[PDB]
Amino acid sequence: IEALVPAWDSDIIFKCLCYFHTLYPGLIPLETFPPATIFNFKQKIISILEDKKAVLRGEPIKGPLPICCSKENYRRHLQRTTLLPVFMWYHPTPKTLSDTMQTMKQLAIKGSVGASHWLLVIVDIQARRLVYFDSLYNYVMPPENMKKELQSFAQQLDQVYPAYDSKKFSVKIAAKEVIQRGSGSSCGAWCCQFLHWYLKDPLTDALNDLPVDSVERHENLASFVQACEAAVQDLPELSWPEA
Repeated sequence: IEALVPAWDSDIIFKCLCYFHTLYPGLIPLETFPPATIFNFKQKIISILEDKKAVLRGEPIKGPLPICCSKENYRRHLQRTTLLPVFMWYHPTPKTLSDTMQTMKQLAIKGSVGASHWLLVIVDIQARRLVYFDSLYNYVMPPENMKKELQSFAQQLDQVYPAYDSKKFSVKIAAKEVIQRGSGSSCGAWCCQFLHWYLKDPLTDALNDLPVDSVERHENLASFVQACEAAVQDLPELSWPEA
């Protein structure tokens, strides 16, 4: 027994992020392919923050550059952005970035999700918070382990992107239990739903207010998915919103 929730791949997630930007201009709609992975999400975030610093200094971008965005529009986004939505594509089997990309490619050809999984890392620059959302709670590793990893990373970000008041990046592991209970392919949608809740209200623990019943929980997510798919219908194709 499973509520019907569409699988959201890199293309639909990106469309949703573009839509979210128009609602919350501080959100930069980072491209979802090639995706962040557990092997390079930290370095990816650092590169983006370094490029924001460069833009704020009126210096050239170092990259990497967006595929669906002009150079100038990307600079406009970096100037403005307060929040990085980093989507990490994960699979238990591959042991390197190269093998992860190969597995993703194979699964895409098959039109299958398999054991693959989307994680969300929110880098809130304005509030200086790192938020890790795993709809499966501990799929990659126990949350206490990810917390330690991200505490180390937070210290690094304090050096890469310092605050004048020397405020330190904080870390939050958002899910306190398995969220995606009884569902096999809803992780992309869950990440976007969590992201939307966070954009509306970064304090309220929306996850705690979910129905205990697995089906009702995912039928609510399906309602959210339906609302999003309608909203992104007419968004320009493979093209960032104009900042």
